[PDB]
Amino acid sequence: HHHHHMVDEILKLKKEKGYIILAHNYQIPELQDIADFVGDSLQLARKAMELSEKKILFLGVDFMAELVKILNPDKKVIVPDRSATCPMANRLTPEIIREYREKFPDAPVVLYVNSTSECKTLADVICTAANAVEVVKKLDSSVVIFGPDRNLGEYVAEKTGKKVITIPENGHCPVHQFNAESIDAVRKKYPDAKVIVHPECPKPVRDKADYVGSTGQMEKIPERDPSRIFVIGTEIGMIHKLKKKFPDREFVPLEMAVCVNMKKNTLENTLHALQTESFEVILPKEVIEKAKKPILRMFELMG
Ligand code: SF4
Ligand SMILES: [Cl-]
Ligand SMILES: [Cl-]
Repeated sequence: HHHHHMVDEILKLKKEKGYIILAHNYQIPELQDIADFVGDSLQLARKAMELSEKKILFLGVDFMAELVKILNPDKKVIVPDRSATCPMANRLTPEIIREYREKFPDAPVVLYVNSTSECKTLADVICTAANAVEVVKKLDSSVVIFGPDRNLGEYVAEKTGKKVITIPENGHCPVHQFNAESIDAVRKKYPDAKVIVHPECPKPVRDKADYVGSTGQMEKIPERDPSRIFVIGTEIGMIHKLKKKFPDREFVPLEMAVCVNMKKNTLENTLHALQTESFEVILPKEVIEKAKKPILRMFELMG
């Protein structure tokens, strides 16, 4: 097959040129399979910090590769599609952050890791879907500014009991807007299945689910839940990751959900990336120094 030629050439070039391939959980299965590591954005960035290699091929979207770069400034990070981006992250702007800082100067700015690097330079702390509840609990203030996802922010408020001011207006991920009627229909079909949905899902979806977790948390649930069948309310790429990790279980998509920007990465342009060793992720040194502060603040709170 043309794919078998591509995979062979990819593995050949990545060994010859000293590249470690890091793929996000939402990449196509063919790219997850040729990666050295598959995980969420913070997992991949922290994994890179342990590598002796100085070259990384990242398969995801731009804020994730930049996150790798921020925590690994001396490594060459390349991406195969430089336009792979996150529309939810791009809806939050420096102007909106400063507008709300001025309206509420006592409320720390908590920025979901899903954010532009420029916005990260303006945050008081960064958080992931997994650690957002704990990060906000540990902050002194009972009021926080949170962005750029309103559903994760409102979930944090439910769990912490703190006041969470979300920016921008209607900040959301289109991939996770499942219908709660899909949970009703799937519990009829699989009455003993466990339903796991992302915290980015709307509240009626989260409230009808057995678990609410990020992708990193979804793949630890079968370690403590013996259920044969799990229904997954996140992007379709996680089904492949889950089935590969727990082949003795069945994983059913709540609905078919595809992030188009995640699907911009293919075998073809991944091969092109290794052939040309482009496109390198470059940030201004000042952006790296500034964005590190809210990231280090998150490590300190979590540890
Ligand atoms: S799945 Fe949603 S949050 Fe993730 S990159 Fe795509 S649009 Fe952004
Ligand atoms: Cl982990
Ligand atoms: Cl480095």
